[PDB]
Amino acid sequence: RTQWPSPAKLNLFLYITGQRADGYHTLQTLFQFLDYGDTISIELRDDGDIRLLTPVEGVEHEDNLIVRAARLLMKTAADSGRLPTGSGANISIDKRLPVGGGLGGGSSNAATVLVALNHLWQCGLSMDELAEMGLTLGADVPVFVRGHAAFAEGVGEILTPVDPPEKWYLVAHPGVSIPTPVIFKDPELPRNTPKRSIETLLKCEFSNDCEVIARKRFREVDAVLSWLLEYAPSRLTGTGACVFAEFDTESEARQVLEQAPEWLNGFVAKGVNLSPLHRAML
Ligand SMILES: C[C@](O)(CO)[C@H](O)COP(=O)(O)OP(=O)(O)OC[C@H]1O[C@@H](n2ccc(N)nc2=O)[C@H](O)[C@@H]1O
Ligand SMILES: Nc1ncnc2c1ncn2[C@@H]1O[C@H](COP(=O)(O)OP(=O)(O)O)[C@@H](O)[C@H]1O
Ligand SMILES: [Mg+2]
Repeated sequence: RTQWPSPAKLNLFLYITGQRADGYHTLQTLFQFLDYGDTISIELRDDGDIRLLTPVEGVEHEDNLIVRAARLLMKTAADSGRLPTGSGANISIDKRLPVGGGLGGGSSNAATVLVALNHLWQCGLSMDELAEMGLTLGADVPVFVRGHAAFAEGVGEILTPVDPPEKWYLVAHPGVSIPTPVIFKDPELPRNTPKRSIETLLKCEFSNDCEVIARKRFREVDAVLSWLLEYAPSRLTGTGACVFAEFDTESEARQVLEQAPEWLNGFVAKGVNLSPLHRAML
């Protein structure tokens, strides 16, 4: 049996620059990982099956991104003779990231399964191939597949590795579930933010174009943001509902957490420019 990290990510900033006709939004964002997330364990099968043994709450087996990732890799490899006969796996996950919470846990789960099973089945697919397969599963899957903090354009797949400061974060989950489509279809969502350079973006104040909508429509996001902004710079990540505050040291971040009311649903973790997954792969 093998164990594989599946880390969370933050959008240190997130700007919506436009929208293409397929419905998706063009953006400029800065991904960083957290040294914190799910653990996925794999045991190879020889009967060619794929079984997710640990269900994820509210997700059907065949709807689970873990299974979809594994089956997508199995089909691609077999279509091109890269799948040893009988390849399969029993997969289990210890999920720490709230489902749909905003940290991209499902996105990260798919990436880890692609990278791990590519290694275990000895499919030999390249990073570009894996990341290309990941993109069909989710716009956030490629960053996790490629394993480094990155400036992202396109829908999230045009990735330029960068090395942001690995600050400490208090990550809080408001008590509400924000479906990603709700934010992205909101008429008031900024979709005209001017496309700028990484040097302009690295100097300008970091913000999240989705925040004004999240905080306005979901009072529990506004409550959590208001509490944290009294202590440190705080922003929405992804489309929410998750919110994080930035700190320079573990002690400060943990002191604010010790004070935080339970409805923050908070934890503290350090940013990591190298994905714990790719770190464990070395
Ligand atoms: C907002 C971010 O979290 C920033 O990292 C990502 O761009 C979202 O990507 P994601 O979590 O993988 O969500 P997906 O499963 O890929 O897409 C869900 C839906 O969100 C909307 N969506 C997502 C990404 C994007 N660049 N433009 C969009 O309009 C689409 O309606 C899509 O049907
Ligand atoms: N392994 C998984 N973990 C979490 N969610 C999953 C998984 N597989 C499928 N999903 C589904 O996809 C969504 C999870 O999105 P996720 O990336 O966790 O959201 P966010 O990016 O807001 O954190 C939910 O609709 C859930 O039903
Ligand atoms: Mg997502």
